Amino acid sequence: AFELPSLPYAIDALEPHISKETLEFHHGKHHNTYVVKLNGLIPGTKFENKSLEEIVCSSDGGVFNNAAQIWNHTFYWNSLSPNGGGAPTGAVADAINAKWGSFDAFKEALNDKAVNNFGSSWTWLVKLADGSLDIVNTSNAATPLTDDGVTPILTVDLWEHAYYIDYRNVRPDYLKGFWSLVNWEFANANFA
Amino acid sequence: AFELPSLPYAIDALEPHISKETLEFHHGKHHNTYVVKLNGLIPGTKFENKSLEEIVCSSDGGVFNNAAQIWNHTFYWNSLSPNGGGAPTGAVADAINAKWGSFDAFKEALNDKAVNNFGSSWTWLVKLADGSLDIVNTSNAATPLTDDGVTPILTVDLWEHAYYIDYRNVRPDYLKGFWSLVNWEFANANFA
Ligand SMILES: OC[C@H]1O[C@H](O[C@H]2O[C@H](CO)[C@@H](O)[C@H](O)[C@H]2O)[C@H](O)[C@@H](O)[C@@H]1O
Ligand SMILES: OC[C@H]1O[C@H](O[C@H]2O[C@H](CO)[C@@H](O)[C@H](O)[C@H]2O)[C@H](O)[C@@H](O)[C@@H]1O
Ligand SMILES: [Fe+3]
Ligand SMILES: [Fe+3]
Repeated sequence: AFELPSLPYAIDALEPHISKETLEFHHGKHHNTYVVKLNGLIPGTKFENKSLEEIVCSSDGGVFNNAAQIWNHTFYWNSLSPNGGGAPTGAVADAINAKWGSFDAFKEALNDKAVNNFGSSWTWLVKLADGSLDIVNTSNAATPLTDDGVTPILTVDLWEHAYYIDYRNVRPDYLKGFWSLVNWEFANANFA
Repeated sequence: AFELPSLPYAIDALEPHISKETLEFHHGKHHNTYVVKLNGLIPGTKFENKSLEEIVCSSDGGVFNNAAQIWNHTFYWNSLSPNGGGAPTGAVADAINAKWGSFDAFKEALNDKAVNNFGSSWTWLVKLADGSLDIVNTSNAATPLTDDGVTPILTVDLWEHAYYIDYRNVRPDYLKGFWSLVNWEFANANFA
């Protein structure tokens, strides 16, 4: 059966951007629930002995919602670090300048995509077939993991549980937090 | 320009089922924002002189998400009451018995529709063209108001901001509060 991965850092490590309480609900409860629900839908079925990724790339309805959500959250914990934040570095820093002209223009373009991402959703930094970086929004459990030629680089969870405890309704406050946490090492790893 | 309607009861009137703070943010901020946004989008478009309902029934993209959310939230506040809850009465009570056999079968049916309504969404009690009752789910800003010959009777908001402050991730606890606040008079007024 699938397991809930351990968080890549201590539960208070993202303070004060993301609270210890948010992490216990978000990772300990929400992410956990997608794991048990998936574990509850696959016994006996054809997805029974497939990896998480084979499942999200070949499933539907409830099996897809849960498997994609487990995958999205794991990627999300990885896009954050108590050692991240600030200016981008390496390959991704230059790729960002190539597409948007400057990091600041990129921040503004992602923030705009994120605040207007209606309902439960995800905003992704992705690498396209032509080697270039782009920003795409998915809704509910959808993920670019399933689009040919699109490689997920970083993600920001915009479902309301991702920030309500800490920022209530103001997404820009949450996004300011994200930027202080962005894991550029994870980004560069996915990009290369 | 559209206006945020007043809450139909005091900000603490739904306690201990839905808190003063949820009402302050849910009505005071979330609902308001849909109003400001919609007002921001109408000038220079055909929706220039239309009624809220005319817009939601003939709109698309952003004009629709904002207008429908205003309509939906107005409908939701009316669907609760410091004096609701408990058993259904009058015509609605009997139609529920006609369709589901018992109030309890109906309640279990709606809870199941609601807890499984994935992402931001609404679970609705509607009166169909053939006169009978049914339960339908909509996602994000969708609403039965646009379904021809389908009459909205009661709704429960399942976007996370509707309950996260008071119940975090557990929708069933939120649903317990909803059944303690159901406004059967509004349901009967809408059904009649
Ligand atoms: O896993 C159960 C089902 O989840 C989804 O359907 C629910 O959520 C939808 C909105 O996201 C509602 O419209 C629907 O009424 C709910 O049943 C999924 O779409 C289904 O395929 C799953 O079986
Ligand atoms: O009002 C702004 C737009 O809202 C919707 O589009 C946003 O939300 C979608 C998810 O619900 C995203 O996929 C999309 O990227 C966002 O722009 C609406 O569909 C648009 O028509 C509105 O213009
Ligand atoms: Fe999440
Ligand atoms: Fe709401």
